Amino acid sequence: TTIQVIGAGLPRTGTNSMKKALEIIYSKPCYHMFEIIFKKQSDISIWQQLIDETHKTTSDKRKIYNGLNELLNGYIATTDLPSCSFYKELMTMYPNAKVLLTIRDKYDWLYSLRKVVLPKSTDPWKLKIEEGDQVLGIDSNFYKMSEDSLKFAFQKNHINLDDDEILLECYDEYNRLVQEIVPPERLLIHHLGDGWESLCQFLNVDIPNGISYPCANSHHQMTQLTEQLIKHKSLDDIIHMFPGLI
Ligand SMILES: Nc1ncnc2c1ncn2[C@@H]1O[C@H](COP(=O)(O)O)[C@@H](OP(=O)(O)O)[C@H]1O
Repeated sequence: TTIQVIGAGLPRTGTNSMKKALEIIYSKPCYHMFEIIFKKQSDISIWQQLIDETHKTTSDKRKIYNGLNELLNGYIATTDLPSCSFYKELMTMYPNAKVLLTIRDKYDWLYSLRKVVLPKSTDPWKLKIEEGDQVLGIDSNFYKMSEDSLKFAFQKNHINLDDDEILLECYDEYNRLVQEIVPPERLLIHHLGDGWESLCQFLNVDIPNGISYPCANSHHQMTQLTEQLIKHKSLDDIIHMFPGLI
């Protein structure tokens, strides 16, 4: 099994739903941030090494190609951070892989990002996220890798992550750049709510009969999850409250 589909869309653009969508179409695993968090946290350090490699004056691109290949082995596809930030490299490694850009209203995206992935440094909620994630064994290593992958995406060394205006403009710039770099035939722009049709057409498959297009990982669902991890201090004790999430 090798990479058939590259997810270039940013966090909070429906990437988990897209992961579950492709897992239905291909009947093979798709990589995602949640793969790291819930199954393979050992991958965090690997991604960090690759991200840090990009910041060198002369980056070892074969080091990155090889590391990407080891991480994504046995996966048919990948979405969300940190793999989205490497969509250029992935396209090179897998010249036949198609590219998906999941996208949405820029204002709804920033709000989602703030609530789940990248709170302002002075937001009390940020402390709650960290507290809840500690139950999962997630700490500063994940947050740094996560933030670093996002800055690599936005191609910024020094950037003020607490400035909403910068984030909003980076978002537009990132999405524009994807469309510019990826040949049209090799790219599908999938807006939230688009469902099965364009995706299945683009991958030359039938629409999966009797199965609804996944709708997972809402920020309301994420807030509840953080709150329940704090309250019960155990994932397994509470997982039955979050079907279809992992
Ligand atoms: N089928 C669908 N239709 C509409 N929105 C969807 C969707 N699937 C996922 N989403 C939204 O996409 C976001 C999750 O993105 P990701 O999986 O990359 O983290 C969430 O946004 P909100 O936080 O606004 O609820 C989630 O609600």
